[PDB]
Amino acid sequence: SSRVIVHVDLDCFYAQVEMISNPELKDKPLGVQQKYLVVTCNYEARKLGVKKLMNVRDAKEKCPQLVLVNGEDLTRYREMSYKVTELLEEFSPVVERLGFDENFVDLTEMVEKRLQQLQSDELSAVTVSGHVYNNQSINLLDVLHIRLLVGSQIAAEMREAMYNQLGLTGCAGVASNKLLAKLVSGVFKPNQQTVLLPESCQHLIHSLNHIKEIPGIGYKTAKCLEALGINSVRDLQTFSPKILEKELGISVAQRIQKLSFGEDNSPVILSGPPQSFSEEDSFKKCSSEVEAKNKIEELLASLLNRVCQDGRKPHTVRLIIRRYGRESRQCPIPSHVIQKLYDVMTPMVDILMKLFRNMVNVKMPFHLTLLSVCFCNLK
DNA sequence: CTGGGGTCCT
DNA sequence: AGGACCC
Ligand SMILES: Nc1ccn([C@H]2C[C@H](O)[C@@H](COP(=O)(O)NP(=O)(O)OP(=O)(O)O)O2)c(=O)n1
Ligand SMILES: [Mn+2]
Ligand SMILES: [Mn+2]
Repeated sequence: SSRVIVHVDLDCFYAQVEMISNPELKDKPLGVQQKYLVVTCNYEARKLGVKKLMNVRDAKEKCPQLVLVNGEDLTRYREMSYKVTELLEEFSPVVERLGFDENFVDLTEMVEKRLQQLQSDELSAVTVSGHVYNNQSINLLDVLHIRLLVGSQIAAEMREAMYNQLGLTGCAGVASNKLLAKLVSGVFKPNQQTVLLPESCQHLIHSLNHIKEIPGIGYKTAKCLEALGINSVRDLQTFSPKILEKELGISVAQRIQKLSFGEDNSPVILSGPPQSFSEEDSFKKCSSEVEAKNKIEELLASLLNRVCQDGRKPHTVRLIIRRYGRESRQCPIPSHVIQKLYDVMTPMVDILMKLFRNMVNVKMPFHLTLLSVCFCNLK
């Protein structure tokens, strides 16, 4: 049976968070910077040619009057992200997160209830909320069109509630599966919404100019396909199943070829509480071991506060480094430390330092470009 | 001048 | 422990 799925992506998420805190940034072009990367920027900046994930120098060069704010601490962004997720969970309990600013909600049950409440007179009165992709004509006698229109109404209610209770704006897309909702949400940006009626699905899927634009096909998979003369959605649709499996494996091939047709049987999973907490630090150089112990101390402090806040306990710790391509060592967290979660710091530092020395030899000079710590295996 | 996070699979 | 993917 056919579902109704909604996808929500927040507008310039980090930048919008910053503009809420410091309204003086509301009308100036704003970029959010982590080290040498303008990770996002408000739409004023995008008018002047700034783009997401530009270099700082490319951003200032394409817009010298750009105002930069540091986004290396994701605390406020994370808080807001979960405020949005909890808000959406009021509508339907089952909400799936995709990173910090995107959410999927399966509206099927809700839509059915709303239709059950309706009589025959108002069925003619049902109207779309927001955009209809490709200006496709609505057939009120088509039940799928009716249900998707109801989904557009619920989506507008969600966006409005996000603005009224969280001051956040974003785009939504309503479709029959997660792939099509996520693809259709970004058609009209920012702070708009689009519904995709079934007849336009193929159109939407062929509007893409390369397969990498499909969620599920990343850099590596895209490269492997590029090497096979596959450059369009149709090249992947029309490629031979057997050859594709032989090159990419069975599961990957079948799934991504199903995606090239706009098909997504995957359900909306409940994300719930985080499966892991982590902190990262990048830098130009780290070669003094006591420097590394200081960085790990710093990461550990914040991680400890966050773990304390959740009220859940991690049963595993990891340490990740990058050498001047990424490597990690993990180990379980001793039970008495877990219970104490007391100067839990010093034992944690000792453990993570033993892992560090397992990874890298202090006797030989070394050059590390990233130190990250992860508390996972939460219970 | 290539961040700082996350998920699940193998 | 690493690898693929997502933002
Ligand atoms: N590679 C990435 C992608 C996103 N992000 C963060 C910064 C973004 O503000 C936030 C949301 O990512 P995004 O939706 O891809 N772009 P953003 O929401 O900023 O603007 P829109 O174009 O979506 O309106 O995740 C990141 O830190 N590193
Ligand atoms: Mn966004
Ligand atoms: Mn996003």
